[PDB]
Amino acid sequence: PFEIVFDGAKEFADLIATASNLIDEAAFKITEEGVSMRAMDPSRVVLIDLNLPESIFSKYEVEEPETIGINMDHFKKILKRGKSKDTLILRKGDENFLEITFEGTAKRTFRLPLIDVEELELELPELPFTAKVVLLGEVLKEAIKDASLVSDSLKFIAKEDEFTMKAEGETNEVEIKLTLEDEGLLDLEVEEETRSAYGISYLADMVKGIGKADEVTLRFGTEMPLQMDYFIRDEGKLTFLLAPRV
Amino acid sequence: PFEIVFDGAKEFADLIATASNLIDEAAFKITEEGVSMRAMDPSRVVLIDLNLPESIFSKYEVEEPETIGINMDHFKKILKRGKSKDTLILRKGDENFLEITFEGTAKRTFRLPLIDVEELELELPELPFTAKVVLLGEVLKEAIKDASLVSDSLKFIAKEDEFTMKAEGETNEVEIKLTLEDEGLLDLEVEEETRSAYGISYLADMVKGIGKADEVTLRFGTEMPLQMDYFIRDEGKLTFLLAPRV
Amino acid sequence: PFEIVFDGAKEFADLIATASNLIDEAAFKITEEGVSMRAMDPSRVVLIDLNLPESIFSKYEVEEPETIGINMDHFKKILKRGKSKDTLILRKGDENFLEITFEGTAKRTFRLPLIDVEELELELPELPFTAKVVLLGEVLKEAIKDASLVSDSLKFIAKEDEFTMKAEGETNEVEIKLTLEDEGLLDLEVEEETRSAYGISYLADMVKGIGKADEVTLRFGTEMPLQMDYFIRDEGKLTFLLAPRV
Repeated sequence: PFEIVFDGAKEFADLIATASNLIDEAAFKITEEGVSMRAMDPSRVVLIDLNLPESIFSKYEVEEPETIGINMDHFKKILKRGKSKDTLILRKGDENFLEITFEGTAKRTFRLPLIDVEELELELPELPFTAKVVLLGEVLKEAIKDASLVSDSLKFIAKEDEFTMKAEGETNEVEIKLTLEDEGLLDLEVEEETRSAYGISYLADMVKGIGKADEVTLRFGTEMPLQMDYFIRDEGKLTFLLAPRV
Repeated sequence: PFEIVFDGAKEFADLIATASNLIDEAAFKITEEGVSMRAMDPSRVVLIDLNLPESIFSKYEVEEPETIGINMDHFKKILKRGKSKDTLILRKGDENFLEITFEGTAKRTFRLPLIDVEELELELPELPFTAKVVLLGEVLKEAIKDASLVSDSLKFIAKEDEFTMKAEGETNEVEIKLTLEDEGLLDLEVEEETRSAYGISYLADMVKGIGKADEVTLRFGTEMPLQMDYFIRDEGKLTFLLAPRV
Repeated sequence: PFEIVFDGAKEFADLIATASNLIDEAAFKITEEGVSMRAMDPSRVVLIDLNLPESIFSKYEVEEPETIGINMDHFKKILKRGKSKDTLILRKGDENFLEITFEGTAKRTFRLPLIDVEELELELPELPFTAKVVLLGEVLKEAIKDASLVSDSLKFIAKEDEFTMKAEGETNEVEIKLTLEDEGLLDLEVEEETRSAYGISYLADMVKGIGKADEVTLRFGTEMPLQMDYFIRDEGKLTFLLAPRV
């Protein structure tokens, strides 16, 4: 048993909705320090790490650390019914379902049966990112979108004072450039000229759920994975780790 | 002949659009006291009563009480072309069509042939409602919508200080609760604990055309019909009478 | 080579998008006085004339007058990615593609291969328009739309103090009337009572890309073509010449 409460059900729906983009099924670790979740897409190309500490919850009462299995699509169809000014209550009895409550103009309660989830325990090799990039969400989603007009894959090129996302076609070619003079670029650190490429289908599902002025941080290296971070209520962290196109 | 005028064509389109949800064909009684319409859905599960008195019309000139037949879909495709600041003019000559005019930035006139409509004359048995409920439209449409995630039918349960719309599934279950402490509940009177169930497909079409902050009144009894009211310009009344699931 | 710049990429996308409605392929004449384009729909029923003078461009640098061929759909899929506050740069090297750049939160560059376009040189017979009409875009698009409920074709009837767009059916009939008392009518000059008819499918594609409060001027004559003008930044001119239904 636990009772966990989040003010603004529509925001929380958005996290879940984002993770649901690549995840079908996930195991949620619920501790007193917080809630965490680690899953992979079906193709095992994307890793997802979600970390929701106590501090972003209005009431966090975990008596008996616990892991629960959740079908991510049925969870997101339910959360999508919560409205922006609703209070969300995730609560668990001695049974095997998640109580999901929206409290706003009314008390609306759903019961979502908890499932049995394959808890693969695997993690990380070398993480020698030689590049760090912070940009506005709308650049990144624009970039994924423009490149999709042209190609399968998008190449990330980080140099000097330049970050470049480039895609090329059989006649067309697109290229998005960000220098520190640009409004869309919040930060750029480059230990070494770095080139790498990623599947646009994957990138696209990663950034669907990303907001207007959201700040996203990318870390990557030459022909190695792409790490994409963005923060939730300043203390939540959603991380994607994307395999490169080789 | 008659000339009837309504300021705000888009509002009137909305009534008609709502009634059109369950009605294909209808007969409109046009008198000097007002306009009224009584029809049933094809399955004869829902009764619709619409009452539009003189007082909600800017000009109401009925010389020769008259009943006219209208195809409800062709009427609603036409009314859907009227814009919010348009003045609506429903006018009839000695011919067999309805003149529908929108007057705004321009005079736009449609002619809708009047049809021959089966005027079944039937009405009401016992109406021993042991429960009355007034709630915000957005609760009701949220409620119909959440339950549709789970089930065929939605059970209405009115007790003490509680109103409850509940649906259950084969694994999932949803429940919407309203007490007078709640913002969404405007009024609750319960002569006796009352339980009854309704088809969600029917409920859904009943509340599609219902507005944000609209106030809806429900009256029902145990295993008997559901009456749903809401008002139009404070003096119009649209009523649904819904057969229970038995 | 040339460099041409337009502040507000989304506006320019809208011109192009409008012309693209009837045009698949077009040749763009680029001179020092401005940019112009003349094309016809596949059915050779509509003529399109587009004129974009230097004065509507923030930077206009044409060294070597030049004509370029453009696939209109690939150009409009690209321009549709420019956002409202973007600066648009159309630039050309000694190669055979158009550089399309959006400069805003970032530098986004597309390369659109220039094509080979059938440059038919044909133009105009008698232009004895006996009627001139200026109206709000929302009337015209409403009018095309209401008539589509009823018929293949829309008849334009200009008299005294009256302009009338009328369509009739096999039971239904629609009629839109504009007199100088009306808000939607900005101007009306009638040398002679004028009647003519046009295909609604064509009209509809002509006015899709037309704005809320846009002012459109129609000139036509009895059973002769319809000329439709509207202006861009007060000095751009997009013209349609539509064959009548005979």
